[PDB]
Amino acid sequence: APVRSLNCTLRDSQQKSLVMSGPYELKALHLQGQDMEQQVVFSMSFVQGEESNDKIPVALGLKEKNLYLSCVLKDDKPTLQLESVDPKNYPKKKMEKRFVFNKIEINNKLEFESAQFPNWYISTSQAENMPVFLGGTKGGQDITDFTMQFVS
Ligand SMILES: Cn1ccc(C(=O)NC[C@@H]2CCCO2)n1
Repeated sequence: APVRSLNCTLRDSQQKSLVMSGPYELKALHLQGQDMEQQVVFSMSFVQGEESNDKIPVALGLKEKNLYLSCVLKDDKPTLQLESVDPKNYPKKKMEKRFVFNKIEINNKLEFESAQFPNWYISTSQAENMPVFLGGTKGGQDITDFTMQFVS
């Protein structure tokens, strides 16, 4: 039938929120109070792909926008971008692989592994107001763990 989706926000494990600074830019910063209205709301779709008890394939679109997180090669490294799509055709159950993330439950948080690029994860920096990016380890100094808030 039709792909199922949920509206949500994400916070990294240092409790930074995500905000849209540009058509193709997401940043992470500490936020509280009225300024939380600035956070990005995602539509998380539950898409086709390999699934296990703790690992579920999803796509992450911006709520009511034809923009999705996707993973592509840039300068011979997996990179994260926002990509526009035809709004008549998305979301769909069979999302192209570059749009798919394995949502992994680990230690009461979530990680988002690229389905296209194994062991590359949606990441944030510890510094304030830096771009979200794809980080090719869950060990060192990038933040790869998140919590989800489910939104009306
Ligand atoms: C205009 N600008 C400067 C830096 C960036 C950037 O890194 N964009 C990518 C991130 C990953 C997902 C969307 O934003 N864009």
